[PDB]
Amino acid sequence: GVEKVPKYDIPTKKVDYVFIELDKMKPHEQLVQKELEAFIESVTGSGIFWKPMLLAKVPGEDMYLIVDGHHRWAGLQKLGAKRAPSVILDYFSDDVKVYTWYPAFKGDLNEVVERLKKEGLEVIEDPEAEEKAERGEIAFALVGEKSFAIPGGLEEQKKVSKVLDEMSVEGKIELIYYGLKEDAREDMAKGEIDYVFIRKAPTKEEVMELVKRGEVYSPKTTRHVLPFNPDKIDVKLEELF
Ligand SMILES: Nc1ncnc2c1ncn2[C@@H]1O[C@H](COP(=O)(O)O)[C@@H](O)[C@H]1O
Repeated sequence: GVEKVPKYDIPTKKVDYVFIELDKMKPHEQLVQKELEAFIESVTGSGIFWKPMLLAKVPGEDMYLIVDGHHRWAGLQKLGAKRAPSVILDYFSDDVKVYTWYPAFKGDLNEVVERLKKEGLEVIEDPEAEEKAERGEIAFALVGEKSFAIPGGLEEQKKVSKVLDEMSVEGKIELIYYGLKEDAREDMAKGEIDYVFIRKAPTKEEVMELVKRGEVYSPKTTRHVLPFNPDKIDVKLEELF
């Protein structure tokens, strides 16, 4: 899937990194196999690791939440590496926000209404669907020409994501992940998109809770807006083993 986000000015800041052991880092999303493979291919190609992990200390545990860096972490593990350069964030600062992504596609709601129904889901026509989704009462609202409620919670969200990640890689839909619901609705009006999937965004406390339960969200659940991007770093891959 293709990210499609606004032009946020987020400043680069020169924040030093520290090496943290990979087995002390906890993911909060399922991995995308394509992203993992691409990182492995890139890092082995140059032998430079230039983009630190962004981490948050798990309260009460000798562990860190991966805020940004799931595929770097997993890819380094698969290569046999032991650590990664990391920037530790003040995650519960008001300066850090968490939003979600809005999976939107161009296509027909037929190979998708039925192919979600094959994974085991319901799709009830409901004018209040988006309203219910945003209060966190259903798994997804599905909005385009009509409005549909997809009942459930996390297990159901993972099924909706699953279908789409497969069909994207398969190439029967064009899957864009919108940073903003309203941008999807613009591109929808223009005809470039047909439907959008709307769930309530997780809170920071929920992300931390999920991690402490040893659980993960589906891909593209969190969209963290951070007060800075760390400047690039000069770490050799050989330093990570
Ligand atoms: N040589 C490299 N060192 C560090 N990060 C990289 C390298 N090549 C690609 N990346 C990043 O690896 C990330 C893999 O996804 P994630 O770790 O989930 O953000 C992407 O954000 C890429 O920008």
